Amino acid sequence: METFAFQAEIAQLMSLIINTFYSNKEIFLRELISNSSDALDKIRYESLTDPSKLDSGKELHINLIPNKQDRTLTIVDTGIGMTKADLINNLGTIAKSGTKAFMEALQAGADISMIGQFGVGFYSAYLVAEKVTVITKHNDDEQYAWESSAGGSFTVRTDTGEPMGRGTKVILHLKEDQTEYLEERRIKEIVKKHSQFIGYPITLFVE
Ligand SMILES: Cc1nn(-c2ccc(C(N)=O)c(N[C@H]3CC[C@H](O)CC3)c2)c2cccc(-c3cnc4ccccc4c3)c12
Repeated sequence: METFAFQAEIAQLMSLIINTFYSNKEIFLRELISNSSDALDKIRYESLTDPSKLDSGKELHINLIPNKQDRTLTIVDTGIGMTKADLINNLGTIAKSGTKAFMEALQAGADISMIGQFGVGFYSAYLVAEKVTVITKHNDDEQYAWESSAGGSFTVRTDTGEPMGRGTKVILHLKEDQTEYLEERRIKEIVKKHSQFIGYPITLFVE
């Protein structure tokens, strides 16, 4: 496991999100599903030039998996996935400029729900989660785990869990007062409102 520090302003935004009183927290799910959809778009588009891109798995889907025992909600997709370089460097570059623009907009009166426009919708996870674990497999790299509790640092390690073939799992370790997002009716309500026209099948697992 390697440990990395966030730059000051990303750290500020993550703190803002994880701490703030904002009642409309359900928008986290729309943002993560949008990320999954974007990932699925990218691998599908690549496969149009090179069909072998799908040797690591043909199915293009999104699963939502609640676990009441672990107090986790996991968003699983079979999109393009992320390399080590994505997890440490490339997404850090995107996050830096996106954070800068979002924070400016917030100063000017924009709402937290607008976060996804700035390309940092991922951070909305911290509205409902104390810790976020990202397990990912990209065609060009090994399986990795990225993890952060939004306290100024994140970690990256090779992941020894079940091989995924290709794609991403975003595991939300939910805050104690945010367990409604484990409930079937609640998740279904949110998906219908915010994510009903996503171009990939979304399966809501139950327990
Ligand atoms: C920022 C971020 N987002 N995120 C995410 C999630 C799901 C998917 C998914 N479901 O695939 C996804 N996919 C995209 C990958 C890149 C492709 O170009 C387009 C699809 C993107 C992360 C996942 C893990 C980590 C980070 C992160 C955030 N802050 C940092 C700040 C500094 C340094 C590194 C940082 C890394 C991110």
